[PDB]
Amino acid sequence: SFSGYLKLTDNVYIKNADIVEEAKKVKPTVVVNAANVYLKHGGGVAGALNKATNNAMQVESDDYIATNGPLKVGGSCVLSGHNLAKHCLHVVGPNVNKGEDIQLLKSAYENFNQHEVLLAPLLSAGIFGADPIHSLRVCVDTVRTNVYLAVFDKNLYDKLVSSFL
Ligand SMILES: COc1ccc2sc(N)nc2c1
Repeated sequence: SFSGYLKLTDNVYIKNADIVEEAKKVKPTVVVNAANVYLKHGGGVAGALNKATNNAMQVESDDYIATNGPLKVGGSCVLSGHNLAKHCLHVVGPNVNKGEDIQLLKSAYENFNQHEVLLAPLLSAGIFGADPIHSLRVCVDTVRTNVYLAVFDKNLYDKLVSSFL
């Protein structure tokens, strides 16, 4: 199963890891993508997960958007996990660099509660512009299922662990 994680709470675990390398190693039931409403996996976690699937995630996502239209900010959809996981849960956290309501981060994390165990990044962190310390706090206060958080940046990982209440 998941190895090398630091236990933060009863159900939240954290590791300094590349979520792509982590997914290829574990091949979890669910890997969470830090998606946008259009499922355009250009950069950040989305660009990295999509590149690991040789663009199969983007091809599948474009067909999903053509049929269903865009997701809502705070919403999600379950698609294939390709070579990384059984499924990919594409979750849209608010992008504060696009003026989206940070209050939607709790709604975004509520999507994780539909899955018993997930490999995930911190929602709205990185290129989404939110404070990762706040994202971790919303994660532990919202997610009740088993969430294994992969934090790419060692210095951010240390700051998250050392400041965790
Ligand atoms: C390989 O690129 C990336 C980019 C962002 C993230 S967040 C995370 N935990 N792992 C990654 C890996």
